[PDB]
Amino acid sequence: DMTRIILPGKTIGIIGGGQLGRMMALAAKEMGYKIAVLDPTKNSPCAQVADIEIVASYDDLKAIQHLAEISDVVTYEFENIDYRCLQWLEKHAYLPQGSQLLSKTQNRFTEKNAIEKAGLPVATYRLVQNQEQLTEAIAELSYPSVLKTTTGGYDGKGQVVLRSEADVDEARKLANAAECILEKWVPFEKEVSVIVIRSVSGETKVFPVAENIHVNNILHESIVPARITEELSQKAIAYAKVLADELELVGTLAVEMFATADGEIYINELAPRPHNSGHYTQDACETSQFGQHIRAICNLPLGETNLLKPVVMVNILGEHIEGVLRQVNRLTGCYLHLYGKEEAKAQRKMGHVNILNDNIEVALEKAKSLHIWDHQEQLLE
Amino acid sequence: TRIILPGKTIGIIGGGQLGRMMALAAKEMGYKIAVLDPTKNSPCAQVADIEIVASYDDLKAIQHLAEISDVVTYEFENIDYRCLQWLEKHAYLPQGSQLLSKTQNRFTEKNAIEKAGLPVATYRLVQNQEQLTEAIAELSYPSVLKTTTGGYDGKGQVVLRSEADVDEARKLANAAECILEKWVPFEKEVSVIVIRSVSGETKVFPVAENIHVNNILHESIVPARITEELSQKAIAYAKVLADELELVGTLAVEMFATADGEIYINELAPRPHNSGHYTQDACETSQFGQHIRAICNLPLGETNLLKPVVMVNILGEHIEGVLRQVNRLTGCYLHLYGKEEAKAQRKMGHVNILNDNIEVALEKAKSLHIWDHQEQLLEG
Ligand SMILES: Nc1ncnc2c1ncn2[C@@H]1O[C@H](COP(=O)(O)OP(=O)(O)OP(=O)(O)O)[C@@H](O)[C@H]1O
Ligand SMILES: Nc1ncnc2c1ncn2[C@@H]1O[C@H](COP(=O)(O)OP(=O)(O)O)[C@@H](O)[C@H]1O
Ligand SMILES: [Mg+2]
Ligand SMILES: [Mg+2]
Ligand SMILES: [Mg+2]
Repeated sequence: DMTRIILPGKTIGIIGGGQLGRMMALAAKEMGYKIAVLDPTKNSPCAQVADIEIVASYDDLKAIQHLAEISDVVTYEFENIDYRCLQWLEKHAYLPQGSQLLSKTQNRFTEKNAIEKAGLPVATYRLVQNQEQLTEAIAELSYPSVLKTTTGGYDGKGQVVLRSEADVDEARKLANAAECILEKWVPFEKEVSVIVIRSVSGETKVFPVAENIHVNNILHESIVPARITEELSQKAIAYAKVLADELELVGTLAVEMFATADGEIYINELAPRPHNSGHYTQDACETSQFGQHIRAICNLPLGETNLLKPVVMVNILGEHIEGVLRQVNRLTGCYLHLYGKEEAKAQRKMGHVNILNDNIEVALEKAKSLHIWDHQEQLLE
Repeated sequence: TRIILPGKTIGIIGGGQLGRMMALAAKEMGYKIAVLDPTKNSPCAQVADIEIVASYDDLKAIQHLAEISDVVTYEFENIDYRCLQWLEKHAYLPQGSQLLSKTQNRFTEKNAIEKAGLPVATYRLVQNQEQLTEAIAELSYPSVLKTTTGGYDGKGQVVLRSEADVDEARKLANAAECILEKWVPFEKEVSVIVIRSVSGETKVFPVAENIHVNNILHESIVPARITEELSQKAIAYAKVLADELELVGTLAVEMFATADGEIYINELAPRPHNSGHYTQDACETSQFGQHIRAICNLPLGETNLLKPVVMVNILGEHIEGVLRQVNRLTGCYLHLYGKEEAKAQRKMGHVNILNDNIEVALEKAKSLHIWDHQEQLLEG
């Protein structure tokens, strides 16, 4: 039903109480929605901003029941929720996002198929389930190549880059531990992402293309506008609309891409949720990805996605938090977001800072001059 | 000097929509929130970590808020002297009590404005009938008699157009201490929100043009449709006030702008203000984000207007229309405060209409037909 509207005043239920849910919840609260959250850990980032907290396991098909009960619409922010858990909600509650898109994007192999069905380029890949299949995959794809677990991967965990035969021993260890795909290395010039939003009624908006810098396989910086040709942007944007189409998107889709020196774009992966590379939108766009996500599922008119000022988002990990607090008096032109996580771990995402400036290169220099991310800048040398 | 770091608790006296919007901005930066409000489940309580339900004059509850808070601020302005002194001395209330004291009495306020070197309409204290008589004689017609305290949304005011109005005026002067002000023939009402941090850093937001109907704000238009010179004058005036009054926190400066290019300061609000809600969607930092930074002594954000805007207030009488017209809200950024009970003239929310062209934004508000009542009252 493409006409159903969840009006301000109603309750939005969110599965997963991480920072993405917290930010959804804050954007929803501005519009006067109530918020219920289910998370296995008490006092999660999202519970700190929610009206109702359900502390329970993600597979607990009774707590989930209770979430459905108290909510007028349900969404997820946790991308590794059991797809069969969602299936109950779309059957017996209101989950306009569906379970289909999630199941496709959760598995790298099935994800590759969806992208190829849509007609867009991917790195050439093979499924790997044992050593014989790894051996054949390497023989067919050669070097350089990258082995990735088909499920559960994040921050490059469950990945091995095969530069030469010397890396095969490490690849074999991983291939034994989990189902994987081997895919060709893409010698891209830049990584970019595009966040596309589509409402229950089919209205579609796309955010500006962000140029992403990863360090140790964790997002470090998002740069908007991406320093790429107008031609690449229109292509990146067209690619995202196509994906929203073929996947019948309702809600948010983050599309990560590789841009090669000849202006070709390879789709790296999809996330059916607000994405770290869209955090810049909170301070630099007319609508944030979180505001958009809420409007999409509630079937409100979408907001505009104009870039109102250039921006560099910098991630704040556990290893940075001390530096941030010490350097707080130097954060002029910097828009701090901290997620309320009670325990820092070195590489855990604790917050982000959006650095706004008319000139993108001055924003970049600001990040450097703060010295908070010396570890990242040293690794990028 | 002192800095209140993310992770600490900000305590707010007053749980209405201004407290709620302060709490939402604070949460983005990782602050905890405690609130005191006389009614359970207030707009701010819905976003707060800790809720204390009590009267604003209950010193024990005020003390309990303070003792669990690393910094205390307020949306409710009428805190009495004994509570204010306690807070200033035993809690951390960087805004202090001096500015608040000056802004709570219209005569004290106009005095402080003039002492700061700024223009206001000619005015006289009115404490009895004989002073009203002399004041009417001095200022002539037209003039406006207002109560010095308690006054908000217009009530406790008599416009004196002729001798025929003296009667209702004597009646008001009978009930309350008043001021008589000379009528300012103004073209526009405008306001400027100015921010000054604990350490003295200042930022000033763009001039807004304010349209009141029944003395409740209806619309704020930004940029105000005034000359570059009036605009520049208004901004300079607000800066002088912030400096002279040693502002810490937020100060809304409401002004009258004449066709002749004059500015008179009308009144001050030492808090985020309804005429600054446009900043949530149209500026680089909202008045709420700025307020938090100011009192916590963080570097202030920029106040650049990033897109022209018309803010329209949503009263109890409007909420039905807003919900019915939801699918027509393209380019309109809705804010609703979570108030449990509606009332006809109660502020339930606001909508920020963004557009490269101010007149298109204004036309959008009209075309929605939600505010027909306001538009007709403006017509006549
Ligand atoms: N085929 C490839 N060629 C070149 N670089 C690659 C390739 N695959 C991955 N990378 C690099 O490794 C980074 C992480 O890869 P990927 O996004 O597949 O891992 P992830 O664990 O899924 O990350 P996330 O935290 O976004 O979920 C990429 O952003 C890219 O820089
Ligand atoms: N001196 C004056 N000259 C002309 N108009 C005035 C004057 N004082 C008040 N008004 C009109 O009355 C309205 C309300 O006065 P104000 O002092 O703002 O009361 P309140 O504190 O209730 O808002 C103003 O918006 C303006 O239209
Ligand atoms: Mg995926
Ligand atoms: Mg990735
Ligand atoms: Mg007024």
